[PDB]
Amino acid sequence: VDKVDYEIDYSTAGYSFWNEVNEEVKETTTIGKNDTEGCLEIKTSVAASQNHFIQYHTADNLPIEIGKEYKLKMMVRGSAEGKLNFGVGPWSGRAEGSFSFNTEWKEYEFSFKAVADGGHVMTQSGLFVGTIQIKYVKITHS
Ligand SMILES: O[C@@H]1[C@@H](O)[C@H](O[C@@H]2CO[C@@H](O[C@@H]3CO[C@@H](O)[C@H](O)[C@H]3O)[C@H](O)[C@H]2O)OC[C@H]1O
Repeated sequence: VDKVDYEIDYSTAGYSFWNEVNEEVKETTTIGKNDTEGCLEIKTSVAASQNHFIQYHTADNLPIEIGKEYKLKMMVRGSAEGKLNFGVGPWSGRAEGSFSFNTEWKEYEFSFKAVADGGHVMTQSGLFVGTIQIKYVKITHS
């Protein structure tokens, strides 16, 4: 069993986490809740010049300890095929990876050793044009 250390479930939760849309793409980007689908939604009509120019925490206050093994689980879809970059950890340093999403609601998992104590799920998608939807984020261990 993947025992759940942490969950944020956007099926019901609102969104209050840190996010930063670079001024380059401020007019054409939105980050917030879609209360009909029941998900976090990141919508873009213009690609940014850098992927980190649309960056947002999808989870925070994580109960992770340096050197322990976990999984990050995220349920994601998009309006077209694309890539979500992430890191799990504090601002000093993270365990990094990416998910390649499609138009179906699917769960993605990333196994990692924590590189630090605590932190957040930094998520970046500035190069993606369209709609990204995120249903939940979990941290688990075996
Ligand atoms: O991918 C990298 C980006 O994530 C990075 O963005 C900056 C990251 O630091 C942010 O500032 C933090 C704000 O919260 C405080 O508590 C922290 O101490 C600050 O460091 C800043 O707002 C982001 O622009 O830019 C570099 C990219 O490689």
